[PDB]
Amino acid sequence: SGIARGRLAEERKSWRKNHPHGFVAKPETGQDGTVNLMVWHCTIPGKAGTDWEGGFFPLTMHFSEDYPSKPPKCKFPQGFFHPNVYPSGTVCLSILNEDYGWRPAITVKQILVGIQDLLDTPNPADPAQTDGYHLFCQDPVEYKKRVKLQSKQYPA
Repeated sequence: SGIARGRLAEERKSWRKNHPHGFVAKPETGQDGTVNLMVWHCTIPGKAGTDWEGGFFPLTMHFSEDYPSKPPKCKFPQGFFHPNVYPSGTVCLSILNEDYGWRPAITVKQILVGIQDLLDTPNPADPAQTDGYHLFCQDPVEYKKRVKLQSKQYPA
């Protein structure tokens, strides 16, 4: 099946054996029922005691046949509000940078946990959207309002 699909089957097996509470990660189900190992639909829970609490944020992971030598692309929905998320939804996380961050042994769980931390602890060196980044830097009161509001968009 090739290297990528072999690794993704290992990632699936490990995830199903042991993953953090409240997270979801699985290969997408295609229209006819066939599972596609190359695109995973994941859910990252907000941490209790942060403005992300109570939210369950949908994150899609997109793998190529170049994986795991090259990183996946991770996306929240278009319009998602966060300093490090592009208007398209793409997440800017330093381990997803092929040249300046990625290591091929990093697991799906390790990626999802890194993104979870990124929610309440953004990386100020990676501005990716004007809305989220401008509020975050120098307007903490409005930023907080916006994050709390967005968590209500992602229940359950």
